[PDB]
Amino acid sequence: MTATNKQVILKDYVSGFPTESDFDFTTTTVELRVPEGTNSVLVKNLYLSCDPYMRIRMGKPDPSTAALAQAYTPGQPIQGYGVSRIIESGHPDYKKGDLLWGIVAWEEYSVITPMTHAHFKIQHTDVPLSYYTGLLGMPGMTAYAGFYEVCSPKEGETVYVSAASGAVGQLVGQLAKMMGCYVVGSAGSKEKVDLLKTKFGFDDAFNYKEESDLTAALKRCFPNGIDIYFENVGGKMLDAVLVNMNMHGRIAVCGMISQYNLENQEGVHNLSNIIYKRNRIQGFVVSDFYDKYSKFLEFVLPHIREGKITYVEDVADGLEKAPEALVGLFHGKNVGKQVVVVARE
Amino acid sequence: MTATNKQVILKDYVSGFPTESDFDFTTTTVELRVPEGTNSVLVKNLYLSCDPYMRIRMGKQAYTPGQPIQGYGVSRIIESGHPDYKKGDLLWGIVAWEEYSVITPMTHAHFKIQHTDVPLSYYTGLLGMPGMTAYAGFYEVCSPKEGETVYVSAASGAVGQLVGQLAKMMGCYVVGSAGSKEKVDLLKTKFGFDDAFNYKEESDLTAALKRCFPNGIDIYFENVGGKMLDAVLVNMNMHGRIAVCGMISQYNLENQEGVHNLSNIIYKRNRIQGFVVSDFYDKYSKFLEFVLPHIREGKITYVEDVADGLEKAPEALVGLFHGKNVGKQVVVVARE
Ligand SMILES: NC(=O)c1ccc[n+]([C@@H]2O[C@H](COP(=O)([O-])OP(=O)(O)OC[C@H]3O[C@@H](n4cnc5c(N)ncnc54)[C@H](OP(=O)(O)O)[C@@H]3O)[C@@H](O)[C@H]2O)c1
Ligand SMILES: NC(=O)c1ccc[n+]([C@@H]2O[C@H](COP(=O)([O-])OP(=O)(O)OC[C@H]3O[C@@H](n4cnc5c(N)ncnc54)[C@H](OP(=O)(O)O)[C@@H]3O)[C@@H](O)[C@H]2O)c1
Repeated sequence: MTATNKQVILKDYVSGFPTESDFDFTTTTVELRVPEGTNSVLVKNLYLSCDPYMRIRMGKPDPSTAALAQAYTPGQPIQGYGVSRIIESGHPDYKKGDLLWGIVAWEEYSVITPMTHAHFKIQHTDVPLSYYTGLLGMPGMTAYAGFYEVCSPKEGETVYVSAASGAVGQLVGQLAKMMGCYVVGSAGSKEKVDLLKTKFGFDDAFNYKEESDLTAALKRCFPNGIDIYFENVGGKMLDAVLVNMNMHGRIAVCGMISQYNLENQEGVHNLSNIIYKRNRIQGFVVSDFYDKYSKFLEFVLPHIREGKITYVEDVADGLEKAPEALVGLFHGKNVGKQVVVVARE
Repeated sequence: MTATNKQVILKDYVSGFPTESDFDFTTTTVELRVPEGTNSVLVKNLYLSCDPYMRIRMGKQAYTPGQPIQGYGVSRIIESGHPDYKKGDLLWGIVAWEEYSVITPMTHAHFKIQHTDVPLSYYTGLLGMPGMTAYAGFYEVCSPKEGETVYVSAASGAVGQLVGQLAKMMGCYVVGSAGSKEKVDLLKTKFGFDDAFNYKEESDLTAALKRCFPNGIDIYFENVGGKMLDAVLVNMNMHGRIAVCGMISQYNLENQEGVHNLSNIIYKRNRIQGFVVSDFYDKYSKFLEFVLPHIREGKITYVEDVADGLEKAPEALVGLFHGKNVGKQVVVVARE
């Protein structure tokens, strides 16, 4: 049997921002039986993610960026994290009808090899299959091992979270409230800042966009200053944190989404302050910690199921809407994690 | 005895680079008495240190202008009221920039010299507060393994020169930069750094590091900032540490420059950890007992530039920010 397999292709390399135009559409004919090779499986991608790593995987091969996760080949389908179901297998741990999450291409049917810190088993289908592109996935694992491991948190301390009503950020601020920390958020709209103050249980929050003096916002919110900072923004925002940070204060550099879309990268001036304040700027990728994903799930699935972690998503229908759904993420049109549903169950 | 005390004042605060004309000489008369009050000693300042933190203290910590400049130095006790010191033994710590001073010892500001079988100007530098920076910042905050590669900026001087000696003792590959070909030559001649360049001869600073490191940079010891950190962040390796000691590029400025390449920290999984030496003084008696076997042996060396008297001590602190100092800028106030 042959399958009518629609795909989303990248045209060529990005300079600046993404547009629906830097992407294109094709169809192929992938047959519904076995792959022979290494330890190969043909899946059917049901859900897919729009994660921001994808910008500096959409750009021209720089040695800096190409030491994270490589570069997209022009005119071949966009790789990304997303939930998938086995049609036919050539692996032992995966049998016909099993589910996985991992790095699949933006196509309806993918021909992947499973390796251990890339593709992961779904043993738990007691809770949304969509969430393995988020909370029970890689955005949620960033937030576990990132906040607990490199922010090195200790109770009562004051946390700042930027890009806080979105997948990694909304989880950090919850995992922080669960230590009885003072968490303040920052997000782009009022819709976004209201969820921070209600649903996600942060103590205060602002809209950075509607804030003139970058620094003065963080001075009002934190009278006593900041101890932890979960960095999802950069530039203008890190300069604001370094005059507002307390002594032996830590910074976890998760991302820097303001920069990704720039060719001419913004200046961070106030780095002088980390001698004066004995501060720790620490960067990480999730991939280094995917060995403790067994140890993540054992914690989070007790806590979601009991009403201690909350999570919103931004679901769009089909591959057709997946250009649209990766573009306005860089402009912030997503309210929480941007999922794009290729097929449901 | 009732001798005169020549002193170096600060007139008014500094806004840019320090000129010799923001400092002037005045004189008091000190009675070489069993002294003032609280847990006091009267001291004679033998040697003084021209340290680059002093520009931040010339800002609006902070110095009180019309009074002396405070800094580190080696001094002999003249008369005591502290239970530890007696007449004729040796202290290092925060003295004032005069001939004779009345400081009260606080244990981790001021420290007693026992080993006098070493050049004593070395206790302003190698065995002082630049030396404890180079032990603490390299062994703890740079977190080193063997074979791993170190870049040291302002390698010439004080901190930077013991860092690169302690790395090719661990078994690392060490590179350093300096601003003249006298200071670059010193790195291969005296201290035996694997490679070295002149950063002033590089228009091409990101390429300069690509050249010196085929392997990449695992460890940086940051003494400088700005453009040099922007260049080292391109050049880093995976799970690469940067130990932020100083920023002499920035101290000097009423501008204070921007570092554009901090996105590299997610990708190359970097630790930029800033420290203060004062926090590590509990580990001074462990440092002192490690390095003095090796200094005595001739294995750890040091280059100093010495200025003679309080006269040529503005000329010495001004000149530090340009880099007229070939190594550590010490001032001798008194000969033995
Ligand atoms: N370290 C890792 O390995 C790893 C893993 C996953 C994610 N990340 C990183 O962390 C960040 C995002 O978290 P996420 O994946 O959960 O996505 P997300 O937070 O769901 O969505 C991205 C957010 O981007 C914000 N934004 C867009 N342009 C902005 C700008 N110019 N300035 C400030 N904010 C802007 C938007 O907020 P607003 O609407 O609030 O402006 C939007 O909600 C990214 O930088 C990403 O690369 C890193
Ligand atoms: N606990 C701490 O964190 C702590 C403690 C002690 C010292 N420190 C810091 O570390 C530094 C002091 O010792 P050191 O090893 O640097 O040697 P130094 O000999 O005391 O300092 C002078 C050197 O500064 C360099 N320099 C001056 N202006 C510069 C500029 N415009 N751009 C780039 N480089 C410039 C020059 O070298 P070149 O021209 O040869 O490069 C010069 O030889 C200071 O930044 C100081 O504040 C920090």
